[PDB]
Amino acid sequence: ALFDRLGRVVRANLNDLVSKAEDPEKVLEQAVIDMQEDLVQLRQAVARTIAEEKRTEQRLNQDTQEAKKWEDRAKLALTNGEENLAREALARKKSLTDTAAAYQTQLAQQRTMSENLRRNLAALEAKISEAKTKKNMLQARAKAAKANAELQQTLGGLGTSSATSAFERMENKVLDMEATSQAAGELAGFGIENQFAQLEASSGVEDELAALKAS
Amino acid sequence: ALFDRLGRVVRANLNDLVSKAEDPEKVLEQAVIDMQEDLVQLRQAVARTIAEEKRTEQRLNQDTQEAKKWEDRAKLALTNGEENLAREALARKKSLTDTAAAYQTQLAQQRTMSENLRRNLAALEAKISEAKTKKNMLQARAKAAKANAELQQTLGGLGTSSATSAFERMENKVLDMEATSQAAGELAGFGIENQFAQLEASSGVEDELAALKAS
Amino acid sequence: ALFDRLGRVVRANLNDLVSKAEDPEKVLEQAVIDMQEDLVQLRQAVARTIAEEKRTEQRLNQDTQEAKKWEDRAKLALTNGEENLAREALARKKSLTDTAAAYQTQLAQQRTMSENLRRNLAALEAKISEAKTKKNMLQARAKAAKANAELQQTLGGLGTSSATSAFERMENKVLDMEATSQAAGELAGFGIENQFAQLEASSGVEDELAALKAS
Amino acid sequence: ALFDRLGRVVRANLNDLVSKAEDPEKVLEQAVIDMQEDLVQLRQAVARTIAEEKRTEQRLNQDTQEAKKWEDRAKLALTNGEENLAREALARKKSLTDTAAAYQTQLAQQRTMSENLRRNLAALEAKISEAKTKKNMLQARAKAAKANAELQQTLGGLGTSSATSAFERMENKVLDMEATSQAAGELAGFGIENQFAQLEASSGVEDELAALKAS
Amino acid sequence: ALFDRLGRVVRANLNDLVSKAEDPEKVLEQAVIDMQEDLVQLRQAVARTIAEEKRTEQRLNQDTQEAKKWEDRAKLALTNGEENLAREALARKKSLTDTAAAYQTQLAQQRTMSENLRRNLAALEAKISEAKTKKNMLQARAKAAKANAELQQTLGGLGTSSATSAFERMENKVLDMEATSQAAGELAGFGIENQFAQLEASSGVEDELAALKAS
Amino acid sequence: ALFDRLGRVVRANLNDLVSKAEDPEKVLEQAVIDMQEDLVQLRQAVARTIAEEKRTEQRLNQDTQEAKKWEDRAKLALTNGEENLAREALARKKSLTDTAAAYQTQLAQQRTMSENLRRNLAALEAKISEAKTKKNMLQARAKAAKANAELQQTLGGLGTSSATSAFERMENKVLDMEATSQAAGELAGFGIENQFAQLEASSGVEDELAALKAS
Repeated sequence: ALFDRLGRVVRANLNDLVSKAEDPEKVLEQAVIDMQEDLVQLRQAVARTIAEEKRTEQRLNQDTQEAKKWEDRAKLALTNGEENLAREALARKKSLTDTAAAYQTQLAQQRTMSENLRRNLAALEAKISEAKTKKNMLQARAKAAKANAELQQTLGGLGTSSATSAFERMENKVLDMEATSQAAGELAGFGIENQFAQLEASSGVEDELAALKAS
Repeated sequence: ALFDRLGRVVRANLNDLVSKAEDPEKVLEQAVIDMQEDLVQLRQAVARTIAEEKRTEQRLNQDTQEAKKWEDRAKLALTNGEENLAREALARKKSLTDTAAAYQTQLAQQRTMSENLRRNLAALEAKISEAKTKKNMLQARAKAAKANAELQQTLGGLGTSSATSAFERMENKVLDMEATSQAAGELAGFGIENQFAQLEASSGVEDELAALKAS
Repeated sequence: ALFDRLGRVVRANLNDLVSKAEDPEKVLEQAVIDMQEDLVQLRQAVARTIAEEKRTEQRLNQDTQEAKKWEDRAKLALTNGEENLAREALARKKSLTDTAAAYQTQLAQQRTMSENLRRNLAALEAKISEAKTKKNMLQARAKAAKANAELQQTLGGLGTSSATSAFERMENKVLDMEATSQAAGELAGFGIENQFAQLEASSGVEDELAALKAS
Repeated sequence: ALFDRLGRVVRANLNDLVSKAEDPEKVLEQAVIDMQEDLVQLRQAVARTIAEEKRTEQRLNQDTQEAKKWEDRAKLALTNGEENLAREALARKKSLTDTAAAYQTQLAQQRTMSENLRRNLAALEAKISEAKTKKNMLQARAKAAKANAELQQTLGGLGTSSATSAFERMENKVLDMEATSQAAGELAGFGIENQFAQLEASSGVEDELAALKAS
Repeated sequence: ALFDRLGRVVRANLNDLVSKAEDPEKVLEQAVIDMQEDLVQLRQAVARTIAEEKRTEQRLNQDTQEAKKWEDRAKLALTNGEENLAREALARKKSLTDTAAAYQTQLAQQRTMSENLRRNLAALEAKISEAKTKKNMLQARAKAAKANAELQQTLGGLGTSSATSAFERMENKVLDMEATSQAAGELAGFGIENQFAQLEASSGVEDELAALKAS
Repeated sequence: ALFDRLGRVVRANLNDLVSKAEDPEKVLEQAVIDMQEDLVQLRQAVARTIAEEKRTEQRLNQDTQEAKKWEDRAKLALTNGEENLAREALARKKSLTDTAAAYQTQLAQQRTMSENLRRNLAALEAKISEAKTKKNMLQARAKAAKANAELQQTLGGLGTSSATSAFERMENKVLDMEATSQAAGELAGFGIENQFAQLEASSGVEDELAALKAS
């Protein structure tokens, strides 16, 4: 349906605006806080399982302690003489003794669930801890991305160095053109040729001075 | 008949709505209260049986005590002299004595019913008590079911951790792509090749410094 | 019937709200006040049984005292001379004497009920007194539960100590990173290598000073 | 019923507010005033029993004094001569004499009730008096509880002494750090080593002065 | 029917407007979210199949454990002496043992369905994962399409470079036309011909200077 | 009948309006969607045929498994001793065995229908797939028809180029007519003939200059 495609495109445009606003390193801190809240909720469920194991433990010890009570009352009645009453007390002692087995098995059963949820806690603890160390390395990688952007700004500064160097190269071309214009006027008037003829006569006089030193 | 099948389907749909609304642990408390009301009604029936046994007991003792009365009146009349009157009193004593046997047998008969209903009370007491202990273990099992649902929420939190980790992985891919773009521009301009030639000349100078330390 | 299951579920939801509002230690005081009202009602029933025993006692003494009256009137009539009147007075004395036995047996019968209800009072007194001592220990156990919740708050304070220690660890990492950046710039400029060469020359001068002390 | 549990919880919350407002020593004075009002009401009941004993006493003496009147009238009529009238007066004297016995027994009967209520008064007097002495010791114990709270305030003053001593210890650490900084600069400039060489030369001069005294 | 052709043409025009609004890369993210919702619904159906396998497993173990109960009761009755009761208990043990086979076969039957749906889950997992990797390559291809559009903009910039170069070529044609107009006026006045005659006389003077250097 | 010819002409006029509104490429997408709905309906009929084949398969296996049951019961009765009962069980085993053949033949019969409808599905799958590829080529052909209409617009642009070129040709004819009017006035005044006589005298002077260079 075309309305479902338009709703998916609007949700994708909203997600693209969310990614454009995403903040470096702050998202990792928010993930660590969210993992801490999840660990507190998991610890509450583990605590409720441990409380069930403690309830069954208390009931077990209650059963044992009450069976000893019936056992003592049976001996009291036996010493008095009412033997049938002692047999009745022992009969109730048997009921308590047998119920001890059911609560014992239930207790060992709850130990398996306790260990299961404890293993889940341990693995999720590993997950949160690797989140911690991953953030440690990921903050170093995010700083390295900012340093790579600084290296790109140093390369981009080549455009500004080309503007300053091009302005200096234009001023140097104007100075060299003024010097060339003085040399072109001095050559075109014959003055450079007269100076070359005078330099040849000065070289002839230097050769005559070398011969005068040689003789 | 099709109307009986529609009535059974409507009652099954009503039962499915009742199961959807069922509350954890509260149903076990309502069962313990219903077992207490049933035990009070059973105790009232047992009390009526015990009252029948007490009525017959009183009638038995009445018969014995009245027979002693006739026995004494017979001796009074004997000492006076009216022997026939004493024989009449003894004749009534015989009637009372014989009725004692019928009420004695009826009393021992009612003892069997008393013991029957008492055994029923004892067994139903065992039933209610195992209901109590069963609720004790069943509340621990219901808490373990809530803790299993918490472990499923910790596994389901993997989808939210994949959304946070995927947002971090997209930001890391954008930073690594900016660094790769700076390295691709630096290589494509020949600057990475000029830096590799300068690093080879720096390694040659380090080998010359090692030879200068060696000589 | 589905309406009976909905009524039991609504009553269980009301009981769960009552347990959520339950107040520590105040419920034990309300139980002690309710046991005091029940003991006052039981004491009123015991007092009515003791009053029945006192009524029969008064009737017994009345019978004895009246029999003595008839005995004296018989002697008065005997001394006067109307012997038949004295025999009549003695005849009534016999009736009173015999009724004394019936009221005597009834009195000893009421003593058994008095002792029965008195034993019930004694046992329920034991029950209320163990309620008192149980509250004494139970207030100590409720304070120990509040202290266990304080120990859980001291362990939960580890999250706040991790926030303060993590802020200090981030400030220490920033200071150590600034020191490392100064050391990396000093090494990369060759200044750390020049300082290591000067430290080797200072160690050579210290060895020359040790040789100059040795000679 | 859930409304009875909510009423008991509201009454327990009201009792907890009453205990929070409880005032030391003033409650013992209010108990002494309440015991004085109860003793005044008990004394009024004892006074009504003593007034019943006084009424019977007056009736007894009235009977005796009236019997003497009839006895005198009998002698008057005897001396006159109407012997039958004297016998009639003596006949009434007998009626009064016999009624004296009934009121005598009733008086001795009321003495038993007087002594019973008097014993109750004595025991409740012991109760109020032990309340008095108990308050005497209990005011000493309440003052000892206030003195124990003062000893807890003296121990709690250790936190304020740690704040003052910690401020002094920080100022002493700043002064010792300034002295250490002067000693570290004096050692690092070689001045402490020059002073140690001068102290060795001063010890050599002291040994030369000891040899110059020895020779 | 012509109304069905008009409805198909209107739906095709609506689809063409939907394709014109289609957004690059956002549709792949919406497909990954839709595959995650479908995987959650498939996982719920697989979980219901696994719960059916667990129900049958519990019933199987229940049957075994109950058969052991009947086996023990048979030995109790045998040791007591009621042999027929023991044979009855063994008769019920046989019923439980045989039902174990039916639930065993049903359990192994449900394992086949569990594996079937698990294989479907695995294959659809492969489908979603190839969707993930396909999006990875498809985002690279979409960026390459944007870069191809940038290369088309660089070629289209040839029209703007032709406008700037054509304006410079018109200014250069105007300057060259002004120079040509000065040369055409200088030639048409005979001044270029007089300068060519003077350049021929200057070449004759240069040849005379070369002969004067040669002699 | 003339009313049937008028109804056919009205339906043909409605079809001509439908063809005038026909949209390029969108009709091929609507045909692909209509082929998908037809394939879903055909797949539902094929699924009902496969379910009939599965029903017969289950009945076949039921027959085999039940025949084994009767075979075992026959051996039980044989070992017990009731031989006639075993022969009866084998008699029922024969009935089940023979019914197996009828359901076997019916199953192989339904396989032929399954294969027939499966072949129809395969061929219609070929039809829909060639519809897909035909649309692939047909979208390329529809784009080529739009490009042919663009080539017709480029040829039709020759009319607009003739309007611009005709306006330029009229301006060029007006400029050439103004130049011709200046030349016609200059010729008609004799000035062109005087300039031709002066050009002949200038050619005579150029021939005299060539003779002066030749001598």
